Amino acid sequence: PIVEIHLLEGYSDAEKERLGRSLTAAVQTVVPAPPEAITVMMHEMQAADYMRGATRRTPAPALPDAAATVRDFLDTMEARDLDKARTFLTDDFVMTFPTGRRMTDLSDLVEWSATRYRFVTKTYDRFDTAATLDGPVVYCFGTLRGEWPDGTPFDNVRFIDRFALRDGKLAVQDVWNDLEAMRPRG
Amino acid sequence: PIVEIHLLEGYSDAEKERLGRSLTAAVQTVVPAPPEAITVMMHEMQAADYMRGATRRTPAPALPDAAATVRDFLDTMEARDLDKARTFLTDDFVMTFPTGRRMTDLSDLVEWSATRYRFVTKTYDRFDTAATLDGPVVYCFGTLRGEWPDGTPFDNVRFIDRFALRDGKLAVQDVWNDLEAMRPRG
Amino acid sequence: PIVEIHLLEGYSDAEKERLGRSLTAAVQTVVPAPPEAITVMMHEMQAADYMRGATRRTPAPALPDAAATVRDFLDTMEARDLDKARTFLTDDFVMTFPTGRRMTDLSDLVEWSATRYRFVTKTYDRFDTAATLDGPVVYCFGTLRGEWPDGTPFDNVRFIDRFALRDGKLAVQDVWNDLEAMRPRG
Amino acid sequence: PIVEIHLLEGYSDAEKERLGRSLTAAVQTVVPAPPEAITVMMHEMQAADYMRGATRRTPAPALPDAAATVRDFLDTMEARDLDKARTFLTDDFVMTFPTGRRMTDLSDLVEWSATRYRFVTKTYDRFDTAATLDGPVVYCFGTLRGEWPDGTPFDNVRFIDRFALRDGKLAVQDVWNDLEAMRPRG
Amino acid sequence: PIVEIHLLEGYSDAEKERLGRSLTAAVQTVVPAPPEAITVMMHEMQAADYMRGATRRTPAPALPDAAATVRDFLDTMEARDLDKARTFLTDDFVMTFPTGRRMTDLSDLVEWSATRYRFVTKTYDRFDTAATLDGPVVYCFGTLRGEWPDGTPFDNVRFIDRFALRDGKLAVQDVWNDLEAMRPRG
Amino acid sequence: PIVEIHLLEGYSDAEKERLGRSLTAAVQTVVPAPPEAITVMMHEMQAADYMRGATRRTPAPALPDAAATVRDFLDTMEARDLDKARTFLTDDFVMTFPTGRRMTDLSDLVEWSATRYRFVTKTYDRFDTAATLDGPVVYCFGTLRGEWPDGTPFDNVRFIDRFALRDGKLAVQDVWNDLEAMRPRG
Repeated sequence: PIVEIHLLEGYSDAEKERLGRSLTAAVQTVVPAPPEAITVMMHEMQAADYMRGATRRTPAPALPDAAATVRDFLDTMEARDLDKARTFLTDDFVMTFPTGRRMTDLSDLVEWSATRYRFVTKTYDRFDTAATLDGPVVYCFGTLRGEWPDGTPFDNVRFIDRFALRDGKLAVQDVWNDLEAMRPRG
Repeated sequence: PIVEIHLLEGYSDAEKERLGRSLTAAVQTVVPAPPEAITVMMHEMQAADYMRGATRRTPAPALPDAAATVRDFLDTMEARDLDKARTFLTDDFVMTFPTGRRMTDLSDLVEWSATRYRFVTKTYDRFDTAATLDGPVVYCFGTLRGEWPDGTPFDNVRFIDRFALRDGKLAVQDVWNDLEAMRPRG
Repeated sequence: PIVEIHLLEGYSDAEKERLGRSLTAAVQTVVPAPPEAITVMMHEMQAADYMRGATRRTPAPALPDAAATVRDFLDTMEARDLDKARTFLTDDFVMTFPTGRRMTDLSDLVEWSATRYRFVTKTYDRFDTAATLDGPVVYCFGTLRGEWPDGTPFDNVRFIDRFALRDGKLAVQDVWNDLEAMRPRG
Repeated sequence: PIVEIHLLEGYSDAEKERLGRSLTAAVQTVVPAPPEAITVMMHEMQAADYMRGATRRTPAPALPDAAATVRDFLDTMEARDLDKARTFLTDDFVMTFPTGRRMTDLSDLVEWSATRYRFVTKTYDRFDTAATLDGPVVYCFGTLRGEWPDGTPFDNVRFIDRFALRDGKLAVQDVWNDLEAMRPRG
Repeated sequence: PIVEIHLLEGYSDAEKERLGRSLTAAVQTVVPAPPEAITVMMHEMQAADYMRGATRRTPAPALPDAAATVRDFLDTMEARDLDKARTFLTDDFVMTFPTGRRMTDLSDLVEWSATRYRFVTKTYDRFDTAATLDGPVVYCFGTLRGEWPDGTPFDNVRFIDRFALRDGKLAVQDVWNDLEAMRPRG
Repeated sequence: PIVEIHLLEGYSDAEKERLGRSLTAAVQTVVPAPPEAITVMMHEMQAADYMRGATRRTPAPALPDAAATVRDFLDTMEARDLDKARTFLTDDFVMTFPTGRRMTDLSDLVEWSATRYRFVTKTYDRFDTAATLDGPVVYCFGTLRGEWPDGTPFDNVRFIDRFALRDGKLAVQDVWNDLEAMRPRG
């Protein structure tokens, strides 16, 4: 198939590359063509050349790459810089962790997790973005290395995180992992 | 923005609705417009009206809704009908469950899980589809109700599954959940 | 220039001819091309092939030719069939006649005009439609034949009417003419 | 609906705004959509990118806003600057005034109207442009203030003018008003 | 590259295949892409959906495949059916043969060639069509088998013909060949 | 008809003029419209605005005008500059001349033709280009002036050449002419 999209000028070459990959993948959820067979053409318009409601329109500035926002937030959390982490978040951000623990304060999380392990470090196997009609949703998964509270090291403990965004800011985090499954029981 | 897509005749009204929603969401990963502002127009062509390589082309039949394939497979598994379940799968299907247990045989899974709970039943909170350039990827999550092996009932145990597909068939399953986190320890 | 327009199926061949003439004339208010040089192409879409807001849309049924509505109302008024005339009108229809007389009741008009002439009959020289962003506006003009109240005949008395419409119904009438200019003064 | 128009480069942002409003209104004479629902996209082409008859074409320079030409001519006439007024006119310009008086010379008009009032000054309620296939046609109307020949002042006397243009110049004027209707009769 | 063409309904699937191959080859005279990379999409319009000069237009019926017309004429000439051959021709058809002999009458040709060989039979190596802006031009070439006037057989004598057409009928024929080069000289 | 073509930026105004004439003529092999009725519009895209296979693509640099390449080679051959002539040619270039003589070496040709005439000079009546799906093919024809080996002059001897190209270089030459037909026989 061939996809054309009409948009106002002002998007970067990198924003366009994202949009083009995104449209190409959307086609592949219905049409089992290889990416190589799918064309995306973008038609950029000056403000004077576009009109809706008999008025000119001003383009909404692009959203940031949601997957990179998510990675940057989780990197900031591993560096323990909470002041910076809170800048990625909506005022009503909610996280849910294993056991169903629901928290709204990043410091509540740190208290809670101290009892569960000394530290943990994420290795990422993959980021997937799920385009929805309420904006993008980010899934990332891979493995954890760390130490149980007695200093015993572990590695390779599967994890997965899900983030919902709102106007580029993180609004909901959900977390699932294999920690309780691999924890030693004496 | 306005999206046009050119495709050969032969897709159903329902396949088109999927493709149109999918393209609309793709736009929203970069352009923070509301769905209401985004138009998708589909231009359908008879075979005589399309030519690539100076030849007519024959359309690849649509892929099934991946999320519905996934739901149907997991429903079949809850009914214990393995013969039917295997028809959803590629010959090299691989599942990975908590602890990192890797299995290729649906009967291996049933043996293994019998030791972990009497039964479990999924309530779905959400299906998300992640369009990628290797085809769609399905994420679903919600909660489990069941009984521990001693007959003790539990409900509301968070879970998440991830499926990768290949030409409409399920090729990779990954599973993460809160069972070991909620299991009673005596 | 070349004009394309994308619309949902359901318009008649005659509604399309109106729309095509209308778009062709719009171009000529800025570009001094002859009609012969201007192309209009209409792209008709089945409901399954169009999507805004990730939903299908249902086309608003065409407006009637405003100039013909206006002619039909004025013909009905010349036949004195007020019951039928009132069906062309909005509930708040207002007419303004020479001297600035403002009336909302068709019977008020008949009372008033009886003192001004025995009868009058319109010959139309032209109908012009003014496309605006509040819908079409109709101008028609030509001459009147009739009799002054003493039975003296006149012909060829210039007149002009202006109508504003609202959802196909007549909402405002304004009238200007040469009657008082040609009336005999003894 | 969605309207695309293909045109050669060289039109101003203001000429485009006129053309876009004009096309938007044309749609509304048939399709009862609100302006807000109607999109106009203009595709501008360099000369090297357009070909008709296997040759490049040179764009006809835009027509001036006909309504503004008309206003400027009538303002010049109120200032009594006939030398400048004649520059707006075709060589065969014809005016028709109440009683059907037909004149081709602006000085003939001034002679004639001196007997009818001392002076008159237009207040404009509205300009409407009627796109036709012989070019734009301008209608304007509102009220007159002035003095009858005995110095008696009047205000609020309804008037309407109609202009036909030809290649940007005024070619036909028609006038209708309430003066004879409001003139005092002693 | 991607080529779209807009045309009125009424062309056959075979006329479209010709037009699509023809447009694909035109691209390849400038852009060194393989045919496989070049897409042609044809947009067919009902009469009600197309307008030029504010009127509907009626499509000119397709031209026949010029190469097949040429082959059919030359086959008819080999069968000696002149009555049928003349139906392929314009009233002013002109042929030019080796030595520059110019003839307008098919019977003149037969007289002339009788002195040159007993008979000759064409084997075609290729037909090429040259799209020009005065319509298509056909070139065909291959070899001749026959007998010199003394009954001596020859084969494999190179030839080439060129035809210019006019509204589907043959208007000019030019011929060049190796006969005089291979004729035996005693 | 109306033709649009979508291409990457980087073609000259002259390459576009060729492509536009070429597409216009292609239409005329099926649709008997005059060139004046046929529109070609070229849509040029920046690399950031085009994507196939979810990657940006780099345009293949234009082919040179094949007819001009052919003329330049034949002009170089008339000047006897073989070193320069060989630069127009593929490594496997093959020429076939009257009698079917097949040669791969430009010096072989010069030896052979010395026995046939003192010299010859081409006057061109026409170049035609035949767009095919293996690239352009060039036909040129007109007349020869020269001298037979005894110094006797001739003029006006019809000739025709055909060239097949490959990636802009000449790959096959075929030649047919009236020399043996006009040679004097004593």
